[PDB]
Amino acid sequence: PLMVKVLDAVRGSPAINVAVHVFRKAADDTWEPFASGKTSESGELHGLTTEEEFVEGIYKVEIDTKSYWKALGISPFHEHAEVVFTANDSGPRRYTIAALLSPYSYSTTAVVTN
Amino acid sequence: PLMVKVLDAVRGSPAINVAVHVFRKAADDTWEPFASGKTSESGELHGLTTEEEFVEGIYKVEIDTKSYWKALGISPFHEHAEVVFTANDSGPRRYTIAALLSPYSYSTTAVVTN
Amino acid sequence: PLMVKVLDAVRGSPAINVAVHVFRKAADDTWEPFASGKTSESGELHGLTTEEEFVEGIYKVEIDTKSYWKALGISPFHEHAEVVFTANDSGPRRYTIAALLSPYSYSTTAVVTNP
Amino acid sequence: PLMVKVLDAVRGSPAINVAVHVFRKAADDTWEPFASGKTSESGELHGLTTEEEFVEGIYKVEIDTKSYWKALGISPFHEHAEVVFTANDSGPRRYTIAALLSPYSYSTTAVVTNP
Ligand SMILES: Oc1c(Br)cc(-c2nc3ccccc3o2)cc1Br
Ligand SMILES: Oc1c(Br)cc(-c2nc3ccccc3o2)cc1Br
Repeated sequence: PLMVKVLDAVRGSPAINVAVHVFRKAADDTWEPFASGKTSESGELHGLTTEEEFVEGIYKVEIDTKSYWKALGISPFHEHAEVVFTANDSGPRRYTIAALLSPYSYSTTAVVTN
Repeated sequence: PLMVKVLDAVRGSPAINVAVHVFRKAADDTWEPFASGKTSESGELHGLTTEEEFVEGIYKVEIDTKSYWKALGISPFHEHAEVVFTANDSGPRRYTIAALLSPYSYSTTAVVTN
Repeated sequence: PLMVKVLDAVRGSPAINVAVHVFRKAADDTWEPFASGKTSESGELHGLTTEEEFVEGIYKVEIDTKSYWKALGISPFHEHAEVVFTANDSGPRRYTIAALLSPYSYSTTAVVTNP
Repeated sequence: PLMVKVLDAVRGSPAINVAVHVFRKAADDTWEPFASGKTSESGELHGLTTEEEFVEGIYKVEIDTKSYWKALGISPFHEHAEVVFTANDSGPRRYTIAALLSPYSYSTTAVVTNP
């Protein structure tokens, strides 16, 4: 139900081997680790969770953009990119969180489908 | 070698049934029709061309954003969105032109892979 | 030395009355409140800090996009937009944090100048 | 009534000395030159037109992004960024066309105000 895709606006390519961490907001308002992985050669990270585990709640997707740029020898602005959203069962069932990265900028969108 | 994908930033969805026209620049600098189609339910338009036909050159991808917004009952800013680029054989072989649409804004990127 | 500008990609307008909260990472790795305000009729928020107060550190600029969209009677995707960055680590700079908002998307950029 | 602002997402800076050409669609459906200029050290291009001259029409703002990137010694994807829109069809408005540039991507937005 959740896929993350990361793209590079400098090289015009998928952003490969980017660390991504997903958190769920707990009842005490702390962020609890939920899922993580590294983007593939296509810039995508599949298999983070299952329908059963991905209950309604507030989730945070943290993308380690700083390490990505540093590996390329480029000095970046942001410590990371954070995407925070509510999963809602009323809405469609599959969520794609996409991020387009530049050293001093990023764009993110959600594609939510049934 | 060429795919076009269009996304909607207002609804968080693929932009479905969007007309897309591709042109190649001719030797007299006019734009000659090359390929066209309508995005699918996934927001993607596949099958525009073949490796044989897609020779080095300057290409224009025109996306009929105004009709898309009007069909949704939303007043848009742009007449259309234009993406103009050189296809170069030195670079990687497959080109994805992606566009993220809002009524008064759009973002575009190229994902170019081998 | 810190300005925040917010635009609305649906209306083609400044995003007015957007709440913005800035935090600085403390010695104990917690986010300490640093400054806050609301965007003006131009979509800009000036006067958050001074060059004396805006020392080296890791800062988080949280833009309350959800509250913005709800109030235009609209249900958006994100809770907020957060921008996290190290500032002033090579001496004082001036920072503009710009954000362009849609209900299911935002884009952010920084303009960093040396006075 | 027409301003163009261009930012650089690689450098985190205004995009300076970017050439901008504006066209208006003529009665015969050709693009007629309307105005042109270069962005300043702030990334802004003011003074393109007057409210008298900037009548109703379909306008194209062409931003010469390729020439910008080449000159920073860099090979970019797009030939230019073009923004095409109807203007002043409900009377005079003020238009800001903003563009945020990367070598393989750009984003553009409009801010339209009623004076
Ligand atoms: O499967 C995808 C998805 Br999901 C998002 C994008 C995408 N996300 C974007 C954000 C700003 C500009 C262009 C963008 O393209 C591209 C491809 Br290909
Ligand atoms: O005075 C401006 C204007 Br107009 C637009 C922008 C701007 N345009 C943007 C497009 C995408 C992401 C961030 C953006 O910021 C910034 C400033 Br500062």
